[PDB]
Amino acid sequence: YDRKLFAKLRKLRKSIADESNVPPYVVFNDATLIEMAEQMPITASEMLSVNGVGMRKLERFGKPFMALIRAHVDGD
Amino acid sequence: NYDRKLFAKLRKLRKSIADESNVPPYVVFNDATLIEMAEQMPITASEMLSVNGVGMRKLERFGKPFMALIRAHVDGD
Amino acid sequence: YDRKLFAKLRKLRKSIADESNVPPYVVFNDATLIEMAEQMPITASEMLSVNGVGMRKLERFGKPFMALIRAHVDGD
Repeated sequence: YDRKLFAKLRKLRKSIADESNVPPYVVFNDATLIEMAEQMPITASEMLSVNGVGMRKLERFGKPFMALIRAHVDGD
Repeated sequence: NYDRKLFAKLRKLRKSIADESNVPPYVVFNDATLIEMAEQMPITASEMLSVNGVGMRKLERFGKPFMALIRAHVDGD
Repeated sequence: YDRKLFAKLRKLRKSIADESNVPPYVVFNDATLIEMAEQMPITASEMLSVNGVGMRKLERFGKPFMALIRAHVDGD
């Protein structure tokens, strides 16, 4: 598990939710973020196996989240 | 006694999943089940099935996210 | 998308946001930066084609981002 990545995921979700003017959970719930911080999905397929992530959420939110995880793992 | 911090997390997760699916919160898990989860902190399929109000159907449908939340809590993650 | 450009775009965004005392997303959101990294817009018209880039933001933040992208694509 990566705690630093989890904090980064929470911050991204907050940014998207604030800009979109929706409660953070409407973007993703905490369990989805935890799995992301565990599985560290970097591809579309990897993202779609994370619970809470359907094709709808993948199109709207997928790129920023994948990019964040990729950058964290690559050490940027 | 149950972990009140975990119960409140489970409550928020349930609200999120229930709102998503457009069902009453109890249709996911009722309050008594959540409290039992906050008491027993189930982390595997077997442990979840030991909890009142959790059968194989609910485990299939809702199990993963709740287990992920409990596992992260018990590890302080 | 170009990952090294995306990194550079994030750094410029952070610098503008820090100076302005705003969260980075308020300058441009993550998805907008990713599209810039994808399409590498150099002209004003190309920049305006990017989601989340209106004329107001262009006047305010446009020139530094255009200069950055151009210097990246050319090897400056």
